[PDB]
Amino acid sequence: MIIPALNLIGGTVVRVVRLHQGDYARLRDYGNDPLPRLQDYAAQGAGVLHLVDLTGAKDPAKRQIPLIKTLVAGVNVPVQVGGGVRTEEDVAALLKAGVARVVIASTAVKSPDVVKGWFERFGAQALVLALDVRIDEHGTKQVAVSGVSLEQLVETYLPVGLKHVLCTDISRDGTLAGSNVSLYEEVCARYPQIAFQSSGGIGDIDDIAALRGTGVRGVIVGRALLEGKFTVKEAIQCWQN
Ligand SMILES: NC(=O)c1ncn([C@@H]2O[C@H](COP(=O)(O)O)[C@@H](O)[C@H]2O)c1N/C=N\CC(=O)[C@H](O)[C@H](O)COP(=O)(O)O
Ligand code: NA
Repeated sequence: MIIPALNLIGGTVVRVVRLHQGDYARLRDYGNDPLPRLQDYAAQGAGVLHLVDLTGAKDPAKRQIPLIKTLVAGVNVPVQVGGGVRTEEDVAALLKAGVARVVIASTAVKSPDVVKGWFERFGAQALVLALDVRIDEHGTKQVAVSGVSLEQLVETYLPVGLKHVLCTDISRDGTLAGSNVSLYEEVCARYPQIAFQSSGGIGDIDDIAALRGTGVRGVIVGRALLEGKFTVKEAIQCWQN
């Protein structure tokens, strides 16, 4: 499936650029209109929607639960949400607000003992392991936010039933240069029991086509949709052919 993505800061749909320390900088504001954007995405056939709560990421005390509740209610397609999910209570709050899947990167690589417990409480279908991948000079898929590889972390969670992984090539985020096809070809084949979502870099319709047959189950598209490189409708018809 095609998975359209929005970044949210205090109710605003934003463009950000990832910085060194896991930090980032706000580039563009697209508007204060997340719900109509999501409804248009759904109307065009998007089967899943992706939201990153950057406000909650900075400060979990400020998680945008009331907004998320409204956004989930206002469409009839499942929404997955990430952003500074740190505790079992955070996961529960998001599911209670009507989120279909909770997306977790930082806490999952930092505190595997804790997050394993979440798998056992909520079940594997409720949780998406998000991997912020940096390929180093040696070819290692680094995912720390000492080092941790993609493979090491996937293996960490397979025993508690890991099924969904969002694999972001963070150097590709917002570049419009294409997603990392070879990376997805490799990891999808290595873990055929896992449903990988690709993320970062989609630039034009050819880039969607290029991920067909890689094994990727979901293609996250952010910037290209926001800046009208193509519509959700045509992304879907490319992806489904
Ligand atoms: N500074 C950041 O931007 C950022 N930091 C963490 N995440 C993710 O937040 C989640 C939870 O992280 P954590 O549990 O808080 O550590 C993890 O997945 C982290 O990887 C980010 N992603 C934000 N938007 C991503 C987005 O809108 C589309 O994916 C992107 O525009 C698609 O690429 P494209 O435009 O099409 O090139
Ligand atoms: Na689709």
